[PDB]
Amino acid sequence: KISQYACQRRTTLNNYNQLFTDALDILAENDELRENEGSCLAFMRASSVLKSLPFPITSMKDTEGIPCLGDKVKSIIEGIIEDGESSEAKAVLNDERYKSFKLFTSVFGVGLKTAEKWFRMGFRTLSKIQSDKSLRFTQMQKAGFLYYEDLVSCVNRPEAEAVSMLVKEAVVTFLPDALVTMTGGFRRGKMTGHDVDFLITSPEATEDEEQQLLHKVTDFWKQQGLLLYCDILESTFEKFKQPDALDHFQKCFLILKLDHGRVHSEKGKGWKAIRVDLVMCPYDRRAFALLGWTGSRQFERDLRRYATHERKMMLDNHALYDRTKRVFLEAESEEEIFAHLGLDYIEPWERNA
Ligand SMILES: Nc1ccn([C@H]2C[C@H](O)[C@@H](COP(=O)(O)OP(=O)(O)OP(=O)(O)O)O2)c(=O)n1
Ligand SMILES: [Zn+2]
Ligand SMILES: [Zn+2]
Ligand SMILES: [Zn+2]
Ligand SMILES: [Zn+2]
Repeated sequence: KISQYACQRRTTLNNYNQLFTDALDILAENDELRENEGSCLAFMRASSVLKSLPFPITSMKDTEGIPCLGDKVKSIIEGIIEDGESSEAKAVLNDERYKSFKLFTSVFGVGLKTAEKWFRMGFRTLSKIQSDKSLRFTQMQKAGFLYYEDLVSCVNRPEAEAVSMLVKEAVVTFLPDALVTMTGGFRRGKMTGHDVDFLITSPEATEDEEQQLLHKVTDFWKQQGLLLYCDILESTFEKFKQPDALDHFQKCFLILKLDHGRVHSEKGKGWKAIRVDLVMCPYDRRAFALLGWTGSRQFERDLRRYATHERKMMLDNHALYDRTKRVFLEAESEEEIFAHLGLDYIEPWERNA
């Protein structure tokens, strides 16, 4: 019996149902853009469960016993079985609002509000937005437009590893005992990503040393002429608060200049702009941060839902709290968090939910 929770399923990059999941992912994305959170969630859960299957769906009988497959989702599956296409997903791909929202939000610094504003002003292309003399852009959007082609090109593993070298080199200059771990999609085994994420922690650094590292590292890169964009969010983390966007570790959203000579791959300007996110956490919370920043987004949503609805526990990126025992549960590894929750350990490459 397949569980309704992604944290109780093994989801590897071996997807046998991409014909169904690509359609469900488009319908979920459109519902996100149309601010229909409920319908978005239903399509995301259905797409997630199909991604976990060890076989391709070839008839409606194959869907019997599979959870998170409502009547609307089953109608979409039935239509794809019929002629290999989703008429619903095809209509979304051709919708002018969907196309504009995908195109505008593909710019670093442009969210739902700005995309909607530009669409209602009558804009349909990035060329017409960029050349407009009345529009005002944020510093994030300026960088988003200036390095657009590099940021819309996917980051591959040789590039991610070249970025890892730069991060490690900079960090150990100021904190030589620091541990730097690549998180996100690349930690789950992905060949490509939109950015490169890292978790930084130090077993001996003080509260102030921990605070100053991201400032020292980014100033070093600014001096080297490698810092193309930088936004540092100070920590809002509270050591003794109970475990959605307001509480967080110190982090920074960057754009780094990656020289081609640093990339060791089999293969213009001689450099590429790369989106990099750095997260600094206290040493004792490193397992919770690692689990949260490894993802996938759906795996994280189901982990938190399972903890709350099944084990009356409260989980987030900073801690695990037991509401029955009225105590915070400690962990030195992800394995210990899974054991506290009563879950079999799911490897990072099996969290592609
Ligand atoms: N406020 C935030 C930001 C990020 N994350 C985590 C969970 C995600 O898996 C990942 C989200 O940022 P990304 O979209 O870069 O993660 P990926 O590396 O998985 O995305 P992609 O492969 O699409 O580049 O890190 C989080 O928990 N909370
Ligand atoms: Zn990423
Ligand atoms: Zn990121
Ligand atoms: Zn928290
Ligand atoms: Zn080489």
